[PDB]
Amino acid sequence: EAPNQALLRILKETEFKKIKVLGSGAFGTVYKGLWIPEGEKVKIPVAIKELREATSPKANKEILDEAYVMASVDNPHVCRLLGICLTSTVQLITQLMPFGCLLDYVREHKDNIGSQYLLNWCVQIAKGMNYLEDRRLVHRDLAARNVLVKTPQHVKITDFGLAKLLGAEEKEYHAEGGKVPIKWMALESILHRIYTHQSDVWSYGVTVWELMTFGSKPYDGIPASEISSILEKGERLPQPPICTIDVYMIMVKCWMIDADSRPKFRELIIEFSKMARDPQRYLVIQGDERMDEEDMDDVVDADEYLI
Ligand SMILES: */C=C\C(=O)N[C@H]1C=C(C)c2c(-c3cnc4ccccc4c3)c3c(N)ncnc3n2C1
Repeated sequence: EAPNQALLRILKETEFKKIKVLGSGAFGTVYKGLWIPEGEKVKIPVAIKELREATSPKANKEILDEAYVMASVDNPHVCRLLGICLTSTVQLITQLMPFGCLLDYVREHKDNIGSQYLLNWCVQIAKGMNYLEDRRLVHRDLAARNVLVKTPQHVKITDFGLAKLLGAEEKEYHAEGGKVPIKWMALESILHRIYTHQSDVWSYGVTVWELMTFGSKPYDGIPASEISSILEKGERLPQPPICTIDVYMIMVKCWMIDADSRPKFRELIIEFSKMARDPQRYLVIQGDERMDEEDMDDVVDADEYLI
């Protein structure tokens, strides 16, 4: 394989100002704040993320593994690691995405989201995933909760805690035990713990279903242990109301038993771009046609602060 020359930036604690808490949950604890690289008259809004646990050595081992992957990606639809802060438990720093995750976004703004925005997000998520496929990255946890919203018109993929790099001739990742989002992974992943770029496509299919249902829960009700038996009977997630058969067929295609028969990310880009050019022909939404701080002089988004 090729040598990974990504730069792992280490950030002084004195460089972070106005750290205010952003959220807490299974993702740990996330903070909003400002990163002021010393000297540079720039104030970059950031998000800081640690662990809702203890300075357990194993926690830092997995933190620094997500750091390794996120430090190695550079794409307009993938979140990049700005750096890490070497406190007791390692903190991961990234660009602040002010509108939060796409999952909570579609849930809160159901009555104001048009087909244009929906289809555009589908293009953008597939562009980031296609980039990850170029970098030989199996995300292994694609889901609406793991897509951040910079602006309503610009979303990016995040959360690399399960991501794995495949070898130059390695085609699959065989895993071991551990909590996995079963309602998002392909059948072969649940049965044989096999992960590929085509299993990520299955996860993409569920993620798209999440957007078209405006944030519904996949297999709402069914416990996790029945999913494998349900998918083996041939059952899949239902057609969302706003979804034409054209769109729902793309979802179904992501859920083929044959992983190689599922669409490739580069194709999902093409198909959704076509649909995004006439969005009302493919999504039917009622009313579609009709759908901080005093430190700002030197604020610069992370996308405009380059090495
Ligand atoms: C979708 C549901 C949800 O509750 N999202 C919140 C939690 C997260 C993790 C988050 C981040 C975020 C994601 N990934 C990172 C990787 C390394 C370092 C830091 C992060 C932070 C986030 C960001 N970056 N901006 C805005 N809101 C964010 N949330 C909310």
